[PDB]
Amino acid sequence: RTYTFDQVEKAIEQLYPDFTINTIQISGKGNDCIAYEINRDFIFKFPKHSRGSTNLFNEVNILKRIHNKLPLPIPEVVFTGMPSETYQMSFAGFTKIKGVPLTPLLLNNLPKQSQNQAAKDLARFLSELHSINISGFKSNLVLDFREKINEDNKKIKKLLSRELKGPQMKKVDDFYRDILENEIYFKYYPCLIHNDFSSDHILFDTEKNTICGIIDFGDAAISDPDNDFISLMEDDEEYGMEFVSKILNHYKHKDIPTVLEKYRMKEKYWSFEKIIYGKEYGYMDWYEEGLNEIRS
Ligand SMILES: Nc1ncnc2c1ncn2[C@@H]1O[C@H](COP(=O)(O)OP(=O)(O)O)[C@@H](O)[C@H]1O
Ligand SMILES: [Mg+2]
Ligand SMILES: [Mg+2]
Repeated sequence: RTYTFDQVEKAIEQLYPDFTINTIQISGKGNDCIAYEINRDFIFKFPKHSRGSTNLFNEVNILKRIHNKLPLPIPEVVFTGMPSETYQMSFAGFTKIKGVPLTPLLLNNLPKQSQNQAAKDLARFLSELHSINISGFKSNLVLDFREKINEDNKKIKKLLSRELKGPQMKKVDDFYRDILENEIYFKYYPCLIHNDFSSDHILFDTEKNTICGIIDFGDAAISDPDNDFISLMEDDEEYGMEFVSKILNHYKHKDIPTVLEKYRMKEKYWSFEKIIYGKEYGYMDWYEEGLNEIRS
């Protein structure tokens, strides 16, 4: 799905007649939504597809129920859209978190005290998040990893049936079986996780040199807390293993080798993710990357 500035203003006016829009510009794109900065202070998200609308609905709900529970600012829900045939949530408007992404580059050019404070503040944020009680959240917010693996396996076997040689598809089937047979991916204490926890969602106040917010809870779910560390670990694009180690220890994690193992698994698994989502949407260049990584 695609939007003009006019369509965006029209959707909003339709449910918020008195809200007069003075300025509008595009703040960012993501995997699910286009984000619009409206009147300087609000960020509106419009969904590009069915799945993104579904995630936007869950974002709104999760953000409302963890409002004011966390030690870092997070977006607050101010405006809400509505259902549309195939879209659960037509748009949502949030408070804008001030600041700039704490990029790997930015982090490494900070002095060591601030670097270390940052690791501490991230650890504390994740410790609080992972400590929120999950008894009240519905079934759909829980992630069944076994179900995900098994459904991905079937999607891979259909999609690649004519791309891969027999022995290669055998190796793919082996890879999945090994994941399923290894209990380390399923035997965890589930909690609320961010599930997209990376440097571009970590906003930074470069005047105080401290982290001043966390954004994008679109993927937030009940799942494995180790995933919030793994997503920061990739050498380029994200932070080093050295810096996440600092976070893990502030967090008081007792099994960093397991986090490392899980990371290594997700690193291989990403190629299949690219194949599935490369087809499932429209980018045949994400499809071709994954396929090339498998054949490598
Ligand atoms: N509440 C917010 N405060 C400040 N900036 C935001 C906010 N929401 C979104 N943005 C900007 O819009 C971009 C896309 O938002 P995001 O929620 O990450 O999209 P997606 O859910 O599609 O991944 C972000 O990278 C950020 O630059
Ligand atoms: Mg994002
Ligand atoms: Mg998202």
